[PDB]
Amino acid sequence: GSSCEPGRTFDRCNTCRCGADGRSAACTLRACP
Amino acid sequence: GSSCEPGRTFDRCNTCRCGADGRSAACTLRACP
Repeated sequence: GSSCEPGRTFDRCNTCRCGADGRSAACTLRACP
Repeated sequence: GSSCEPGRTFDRCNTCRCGADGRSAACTLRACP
């Protein structure tokens, strides 16, 4: 599972693959450093 | 479709604050660095 530290801000830097429908189909989710 | 080009990879970045339960967050779009 996934969790975050209550109250705290965080930034995500994600890379997605676009589906046939012109919406994301697959994404690599990463914390931003 | 018109959000992304089918089969292309693209970057998507977010800024979040984590909810009290540590299992949820309120996020918005930001420019990727």
